[PDB]
Amino acid sequence: MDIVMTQTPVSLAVTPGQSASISCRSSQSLLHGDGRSYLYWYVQRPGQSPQLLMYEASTRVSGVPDRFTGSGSGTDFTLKISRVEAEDVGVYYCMQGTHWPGTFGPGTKVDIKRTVAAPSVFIFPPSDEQLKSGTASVVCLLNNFYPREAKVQWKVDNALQSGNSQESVTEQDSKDSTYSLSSTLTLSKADYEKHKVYACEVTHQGLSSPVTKSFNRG
Ligand SMILES: [Cl-]
Ligand SMILES: [K+]
Repeated sequence: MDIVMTQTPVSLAVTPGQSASISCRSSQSLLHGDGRSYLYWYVQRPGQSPQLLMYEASTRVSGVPDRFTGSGSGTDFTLKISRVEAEDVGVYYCMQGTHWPGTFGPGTKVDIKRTVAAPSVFIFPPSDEQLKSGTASVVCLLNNFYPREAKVQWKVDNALQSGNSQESVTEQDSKDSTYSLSSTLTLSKADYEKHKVYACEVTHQGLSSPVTKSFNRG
């Protein structure tokens, strides 16, 4: 009947050394016949493979520091990190393996808190060498911003473009705790020459109004 997995809080910004505490709830009980609650924690990180931290609700994966502690049974489980470091930064997920099929929560963003930083926006036309290949990749860059939440909107001749776009954000910088992001609009050479002005529109909490960076192709 597919157990619904809920997670709270939605987001968590923390001071290096301060403790964190993530909770996870299941729509039905995950207690198994052998007395074990089959629910495991893992953290997602950009450009990395997911790291398993806790399993069987309370048992710690070998190699994970003692800062991590698993708690709960039945329908309520909590993960606690006593001294959050920069390497602990990521989006934390709980997943139940008791009932088929497996199900996981929405996740909780955990990163180091810093002051709000508005992104520096730069747009780049495709190279003449790549257009010689028949492909055009327009790139919009968002540099050193916090928090992660940001929206990139591509516009072609002031018309909204949504297709043929890829987004890629870095990990939280271990030093200044900012993020950097790149969005690439990849078009055919023929489609690329059907428009005059290319622009990306960026929305971020630190900006009063959306910032648009444009260019015109020759
Ligand atoms: Cl498990
Ligand atoms: K910046």
